[PDB]
Amino acid sequence: MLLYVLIISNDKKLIEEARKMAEKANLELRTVKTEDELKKYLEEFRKESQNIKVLILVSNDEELDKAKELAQKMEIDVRTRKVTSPDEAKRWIKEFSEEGGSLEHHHHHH
Repeated sequence: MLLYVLIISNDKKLIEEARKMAEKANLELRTVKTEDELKKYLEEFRKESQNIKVLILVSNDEELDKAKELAQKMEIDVRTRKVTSPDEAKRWIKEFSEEGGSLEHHHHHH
C-alpha cells in the first residue's frame, strides 16, 4: 500500500513537526502551497493509483473544503483533516501509518 501525506500550511514549525513524523514513519510527505500544487501532486499520484491513500493536513476550513473537492474530482482515495496545531498534524500521520489508512469515508455522496 502506497501512503502519501500532503500538507497545506504556511507555518514552517507546523510543516516541520509533521514532516519529521512522516520521515520517522516512512511516509512520503509533500509540502503543498496552492490549488495549483495540490492538483500538481494529485496528477503525480494518478500514474501509480494502485492501493494508494493520501492524507491532506490543512490549516483552515477554506483549504479543508478546497482539498476535499480537488480529491473527489480526481477520485483519489484521500482523507482531508484540518489542524490548528502541529501535534494534531503529527497524530493523523501516526494513525494513517498504523491503520494503513482506515475506512474514514464518512461522506462520499457528492
